[PDB]
Amino acid sequence: SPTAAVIAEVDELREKIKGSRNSFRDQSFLDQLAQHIADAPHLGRQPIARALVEDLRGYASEPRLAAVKAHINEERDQHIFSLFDASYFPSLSLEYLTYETLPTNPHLAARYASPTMPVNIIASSKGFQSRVVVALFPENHIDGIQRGDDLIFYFINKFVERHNRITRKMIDAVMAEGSFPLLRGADDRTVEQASSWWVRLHEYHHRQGDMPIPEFLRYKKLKPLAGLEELRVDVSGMLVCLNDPELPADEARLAYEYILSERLLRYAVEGIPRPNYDAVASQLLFNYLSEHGGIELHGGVIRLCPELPAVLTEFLDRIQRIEQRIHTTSAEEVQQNLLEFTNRYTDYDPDAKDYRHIPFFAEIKERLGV
Amino acid sequence: SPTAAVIAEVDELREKIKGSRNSFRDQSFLDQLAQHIADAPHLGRQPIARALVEDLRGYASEPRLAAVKAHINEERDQHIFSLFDASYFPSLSLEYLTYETLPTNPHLAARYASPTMPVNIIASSKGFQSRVVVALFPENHIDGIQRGDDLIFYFINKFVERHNRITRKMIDAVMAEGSFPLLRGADDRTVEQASSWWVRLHEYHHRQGDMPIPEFLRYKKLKPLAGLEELRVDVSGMLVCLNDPELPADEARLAYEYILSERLLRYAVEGIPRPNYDAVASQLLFNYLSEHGGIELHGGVIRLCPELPAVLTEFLDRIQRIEQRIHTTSAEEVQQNLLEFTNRYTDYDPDAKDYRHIPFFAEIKERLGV
Ligand SMILES: C[C@H](O)[C@H](O)[C@H]1CNc2nc(N)[nH]c(=O)c2N1
Ligand SMILES: C[C@H](O)[C@H](O)[C@H]1CNc2nc(N)[nH]c(=O)c2N1
Ligand SMILES: [Fe+2]
Ligand SMILES: [Fe+2]
Repeated sequence: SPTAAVIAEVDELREKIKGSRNSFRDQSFLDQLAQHIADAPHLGRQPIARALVEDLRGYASEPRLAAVKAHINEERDQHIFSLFDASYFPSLSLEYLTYETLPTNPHLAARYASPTMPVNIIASSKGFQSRVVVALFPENHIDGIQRGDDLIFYFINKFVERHNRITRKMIDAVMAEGSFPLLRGADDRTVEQASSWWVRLHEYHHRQGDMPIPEFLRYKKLKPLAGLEELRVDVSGMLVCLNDPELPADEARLAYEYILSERLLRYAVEGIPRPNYDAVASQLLFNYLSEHGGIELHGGVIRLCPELPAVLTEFLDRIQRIEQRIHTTSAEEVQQNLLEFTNRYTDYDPDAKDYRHIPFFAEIKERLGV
Repeated sequence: SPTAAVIAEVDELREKIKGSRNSFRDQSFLDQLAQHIADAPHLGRQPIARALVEDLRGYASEPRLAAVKAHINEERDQHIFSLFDASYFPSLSLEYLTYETLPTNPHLAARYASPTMPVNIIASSKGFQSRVVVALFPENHIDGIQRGDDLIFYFINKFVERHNRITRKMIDAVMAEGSFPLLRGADDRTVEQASSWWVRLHEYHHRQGDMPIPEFLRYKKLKPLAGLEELRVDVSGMLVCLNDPELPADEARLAYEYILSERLLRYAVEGIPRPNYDAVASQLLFNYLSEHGGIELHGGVIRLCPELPAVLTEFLDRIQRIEQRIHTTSAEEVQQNLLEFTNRYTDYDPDAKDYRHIPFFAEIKERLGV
C-alpha cells in the first residue's frame, strides 16, 4: 500500500523522536525533523507533509501550524498529519491518519451547527491506535491554539467499539428488559449513526448556556465539574432528540437511547480505583433520577420510568438555575453551588477531597469486570 | 469439605442481605441476621459465629463487635467471620475466611513489632475473593472501631499474585538487566517471604515519626499526601533492609528488592485514567531519583545507580525535615509543604487540582497494558 508505506515512514520517525518531547519546539530539533520528513520517500511527497515541513521550518518566527491547519480545515483531502502535544493523549507525537466521513442529517447539521467531524479512522500511525485517543482537538497540535471554526474530529469507530465491548453487556445485566429496544442487536452502522449525532449535539451544547466553554473552561476542570458539564450537554442532547420534531423520528429515538445508555451505564463505571469525571456525573444522574422518580430499581435492574423525559427536563433546569447566577455572583460562587449539588447525589469523601464509586456501580464493576 | 459447607451457608446469607446495607446497624435486621446465623447447620456451630451472634444481638446497647474481635485478636482459631462495612472494600458484607500464618524472622518481629498478620487465605466467602480486598483492618467491621493492638491482616497470596502478574512483566520490560537479581526467577515461596517482610515493616513505620497515623490520618488522605505517607514508610523499610545487620543478609536483600521493585514499577502505573495515591508518590520517587542521581534512564530503560542507597536516605531525610516542623507549625502548614515537594516531581494539573501519569509511565501503561 502507498498509504501503508507512508504510515510506516511516520512510525519510524515517531520511534526516532520518542525520547525528545522536551525538544518539540526547539528549532534545531524541528529543522532536523522537517528534513527527515521532506526526505521520506513516500511521506515527504504528500501535500499535508509539505504543509507540516513548511510550518515546522518557520516555527521560530511563527509558532503556529497554519499551513497544516489550513489543509485540514479545508478538507483538501482526508489525511491528518502533524506534531502533537496533548497532555491527555500522551501517545500522540508525530502522527498520521486517514479518515472517512459519515452521513449527516441536514437539519441536525444546520440547527445545531458546529465544526464537528464525526469520522472513522481507516489507517493510522501508532499513536492514534491508543484506545485513549477518541478525538482530536485543534489545540492538540504543538502550537496549542484553537479557533472557534477549527475542525474537531471524533473517531466514531472507537465509540462503536466501546459500545459493543462495555455498554451492550451492561444493558443486558443492568437494565430491565425492553429498556433500549432500538439498540438491541443494532448493527455497527446503526450505532455509528447514533454516536455521530451524540458528538454533534455534544459539541453544539458545550457552546450554549450561561457558562459555555471554552469561555468558562478553567472553572470546569475540577473532576465533579468537568463531569457535570459533560452531563449538562448530553442531557441537553437527549432532550433535543426527544423534543425537536424536525429531526427524523427513527434516528432521533436511536440517538436518545444511545446517549442515555452511555451516560447511565458505560460512563458510570469509568475509572479505577475512583470514578473519573464522567463517572461522578453519571452517578449524580443515577441518584438524582432514582430520588426524583425518573428510574426505579427492581431486583437490582434499572427500570426507565415513562416520566423520565420530565425528570430529565427538571434535572437540566436545575443545572441551568445554578449556572444562571453567573450574572449576579462570581464564577467561584457558582462552582461551590455546582459542587454542593453534585455532592448531594454522589459518594464524596471530605478528608480525601475525592469520590468513591457508589455501591450500585461498584458491585457492577466487580460482577462484569468493567 | 466441612469448611466448604460453612462458606456455602455464609455465601447464601450474604446473597439474602445484599440489598440491605442501609439496615446493617438496624437492630430488627441484626436480630434476624443473628437468628439465621445461629440456625445455620454448619456455620452456627462455629465458636466465631456464636461470638458474632452475641455481638449482633447486643448491638443496640453496645455498638461494638467485642466478642468477635476478642476471638480474632487472641487467635482462638484461624477463622475470620464478621459483618463488614469498608467503603474502599465494597464487596465485603457478611464474610468468612480461613487463613494460614507465614514464617517471621525473630529479630524483625521483636524490633519492628506491630499487630500485623501476614497470612495466606485458604478458603473464603465471595466478598473476600475480589482482587480489591488485599487486607483487613479492625475498623472495617461494622462497628468502625480500631485499637492500637487489634490485629491487622494482609493477604500475602494476593500480593504474590500481583507481583507475578504485573511486577515481573515490568521488571523485564523496563529495567536494565541485572537490576533485581534475587527476584529474577524467584519462586512464590520467596516472594511470599519478601512481601511478608514488606507488610510488617510498613505497618511498623506508619506508627513512627513526627506525624504518625492514625494520629495524623485525616491530614494524610489527600491523594498526594496518602501516597507520600505510603512512600515514607516503604523507603524507611527499604533502608532497614539495607542497614539493620541483625537481619539475615539474603532475606533482607530480597525484601529490599521486593519493596523497591513494587514502588518503582507496580505502584507507579496504578490508576486509570489518572494515577491513584500510590502512583502519584511512586512517580515522585521516580523523578526525585532521576534528578538526584539514584537512577539513570538509557533509551527508556532504568538503571539503578550504586549510589541509590544514599539517595534513598536523602529522600527520607527530606520528608522528615518537612514533617519535623509539625513541632513549630500547624498540620495544615506541613501539608502545604508536603504538597509543594510532591508537585515539584509529579505532573500536577492546577486547574483540575489533580494529577496526570507522567509520560514515562503513561507510555509503559500503553505498551504493557498495565
Ligand atoms: C467539561 C469537561 O471539561 C470536558 O472534558 C470538556 C473539556 N473541553 C472540551 N472542548 C471541546 N471543544 N469539546 C468537548 O467535548 C470538551 N469536553
Ligand atoms: C497513608 C495512606 O492514607 C494509606 O492509605 C494508609 C491509610 N491507613 C492505614 N492504616 C494502617 N493500619 N496500615 C496502612 O498501611 C494504612 N495505609
Ligand atoms: Fe465534552
Ligand atoms: Fe499504608
